[PDB]
Amino acid sequence: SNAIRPTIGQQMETGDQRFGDLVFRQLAPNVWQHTSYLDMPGFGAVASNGLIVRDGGRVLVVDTAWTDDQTAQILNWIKQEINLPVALAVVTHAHQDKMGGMDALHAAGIATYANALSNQLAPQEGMVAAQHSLTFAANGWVEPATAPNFGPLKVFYPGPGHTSDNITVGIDGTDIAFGGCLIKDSKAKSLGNLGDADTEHYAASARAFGAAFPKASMIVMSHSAPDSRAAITHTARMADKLR
Ligand SMILES: CC1(C)S[C@H]([C@H](NC(=O)[C@H](N)c2ccccc2)C(=O)O)N[C@H]1C(=O)O
Ligand SMILES: [Zn+2]
Ligand SMILES: [Zn+2]
Repeated sequence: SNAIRPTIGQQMETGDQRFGDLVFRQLAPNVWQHTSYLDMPGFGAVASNGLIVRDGGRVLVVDTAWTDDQTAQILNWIKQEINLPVALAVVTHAHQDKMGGMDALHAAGIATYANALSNQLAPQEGMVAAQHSLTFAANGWVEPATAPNFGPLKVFYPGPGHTSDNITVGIDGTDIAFGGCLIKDSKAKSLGNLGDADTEHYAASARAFGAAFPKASMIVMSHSAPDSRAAITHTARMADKLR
């Protein structure tokens, strides 16, 4: 198959597997990155990344693809490659790159979770809410009763940044943590779309993510390949410029 060469988002490199319209990359024996692409007319493709985690006899998903059809392709890939049921998905804020495929998850009977605030914003953002709401303590950690049977997914709300509702997820038992759209890579020159951002609190929120997962060495994010912790520090330094 031909390589997909997005205008925004990482390129395909060694270890990147094309499946239909999407790309998959194994990050750890039990963790894979899913990548889907939105074609913007006149601009080209924008890649967005999420995660797939095997936890024993079940699979957990972080973020949908941009669309329902792409998200059904993620479920197809899981069926072919892993052949275990998806127990739940957690989506990391109410924008299209992270929640555009909710209906595909629901059609498949998968339990969906998002920040309560994401669910409240979804109908205002042209999204369908997740079926369950996560809530958070004053220090950002998820209230465990709201995240039942999450296995290795450790959900952390770092504060407002890219959006007010953005959440992040550490993968316990690995050195991986997922920043979603809050974190950009260590070579990025921009924080991306700031239209819904909290420019005052962004730098502290980025740093809070790093402090929540202080031994995560592989930082996964929505629009770049997995990076070092310099993604966190560089994002925070860019965000310092917003104040
Ligand atoms: C990659 C993006 C610049 S766009 C994406 C998101 N936007 C969407 O999901 C929009 N529905 C969209 C509109 C036009 C073109 C592409 C995406 C956002 O506003 O954070 N996340 C941004 C980001 O992570 O900075
Ligand atoms: Zn967003
Ligand atoms: Zn994004």
